[PDB]
Amino acid sequence: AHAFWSTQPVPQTEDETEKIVFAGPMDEPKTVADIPEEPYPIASTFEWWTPNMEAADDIHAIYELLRDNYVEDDDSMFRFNYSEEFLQWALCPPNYIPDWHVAVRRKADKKLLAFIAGVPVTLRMGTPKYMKVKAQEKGEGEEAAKYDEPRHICEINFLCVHKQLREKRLAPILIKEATRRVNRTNVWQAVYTAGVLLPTPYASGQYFHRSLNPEKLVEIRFSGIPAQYQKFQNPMAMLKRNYQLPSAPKNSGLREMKPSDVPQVRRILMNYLDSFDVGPVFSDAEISHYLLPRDGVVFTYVVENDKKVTDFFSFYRIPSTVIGNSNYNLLNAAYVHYYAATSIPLHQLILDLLIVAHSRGFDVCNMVEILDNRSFVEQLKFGAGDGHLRYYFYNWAYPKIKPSQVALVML
Ligand SMILES: CCCCCCCCCCCCCC(=O)SCCNC(=O)CCNC(=O)[C@H](O)C(C)(C)COP(=O)(O)OP(=O)(O)OC[C@H]1O[C@@H](n2cnc3c(N)ncnc32)[C@H](O)[C@@H]1OP(=O)(O)O
Ligand SMILES: Cc1nn(C)c(C)c1NS(=O)(=O)c1c(Cl)cc(-c2ccc(N3CCNCC3)nc2)cc1Cl
Repeated sequence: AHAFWSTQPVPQTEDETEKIVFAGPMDEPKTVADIPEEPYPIASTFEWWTPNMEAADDIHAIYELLRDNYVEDDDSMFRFNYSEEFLQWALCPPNYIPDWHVAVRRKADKKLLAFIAGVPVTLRMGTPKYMKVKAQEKGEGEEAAKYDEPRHICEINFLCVHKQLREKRLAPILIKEATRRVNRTNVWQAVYTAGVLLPTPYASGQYFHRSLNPEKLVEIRFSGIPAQYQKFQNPMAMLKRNYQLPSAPKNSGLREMKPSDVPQVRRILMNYLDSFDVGPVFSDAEISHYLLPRDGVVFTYVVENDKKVTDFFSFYRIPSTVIGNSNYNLLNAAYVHYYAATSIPLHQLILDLLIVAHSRGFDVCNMVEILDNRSFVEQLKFGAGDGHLRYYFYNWAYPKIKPSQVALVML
């Protein structure tokens, strides 16, 4: 039994989810007028805070909370170390609602103890294609197509309770209050990902890794030398040789994205994403924001030939604190962001991703098996990890789909 999630407009079981045929809301339809205007009650030693995201010092406080209390691997070897410039980038996209950033502070000292954030996103989340088929088959098309239009919803992320406050039922309260602030602005759906199993995922994809610096990865125990490498004189030599990469990209035509590129990238990106059942729709401003290069944060390259952007790829940076080594403070990880290829094979576009990432000193390239990410796994030498990233909707009945039907990257 889930004493909190049992009370919420989400499907409660797998056998419920594997049964839903059409997209649509779970809940009673409500109105902003229905929604309490007062923040949810919390204990008197605490207060609600709305951090200002254009203030270095609020940003810093959130940074400090996540640096010390955000996601850890299960072995307590690594913890995410999202930088401050990263957090402002992710929390302040175009038309962000400050009010959707929810913080709990100790009244006395104003020590930050909990956080959750929401950001707007325009998401295509109607009935998946295979299920539109079975609908036509059955004369049920109009019902299946009812919620096809892109919805302006909320993207939830960065939920985090201080280590000292764990298992005190605080996280439900943060979620109820975030829900409140979002329902207040006439939004009734949310989307979120988590490494854990909650009721109830609509897709689930394995994690994948590609060693850029195998010596460090073994030293910090991110990676092991596989038994098959012992049959060699010099295990680390063979490993290193095995993952080596060219020093410069292979595609002539390749450079960083510039502002003048935005409409072409938007265009090639949307054509690509539109073939997925679940995926975002981006304005010019959203493409500028989520893809223009920003130092230490997001790195984006286009293939231009004949003054035409035929292809682009993007990645972003999240260091993890190495918790249990002493020699290395940090794992320097590149995450495959969005991309599109029209003129060249995808494995060929992404090789140049590895090449750049490695040349800029990243230790590893990470990804989930969404988009067409599966298409380059073997030839670029990615390995599956032990994670599962799960994708969820709040207040939205949706069929179980394959992770390769998802085109939403969550930071
Ligand atoms: C319309 C808009 C709607 C807006 C809202 C949309 C929904 C958003 C939903 C959230 C999307 C966030 C996506 C991300 O950011 S995922 C990243 C999550 N963050 C971390 O893992 C950081 C390290 N961990 C922690 O800070 C805490 O352990 C957290 C905060 C995760 C739980 O704190 P704590 O350990 O002190 O526990 P509790 O006693 O306070 O609370 C216990 C209840 O919490 C349920 N629980 C445990 N983990 C998660 C989890 N990751 N998502 C949702 N629920 C979770 C759990 O099943 C139990 O419920 P029930 O089993 O009793 O029913
Ligand atoms: C190096 C390292 N550092 N950390 C902190 C870990 C867990 C690893 N090892 S890992 O590489 O193998 C790995 C990686 Cl990168 C990531 C995730 C993961 C979990 C949750 C999540 N959501 C993303 C959206 N917001 C909510 C959280 N995304 C990703 C799990 C694994 Cl297990």
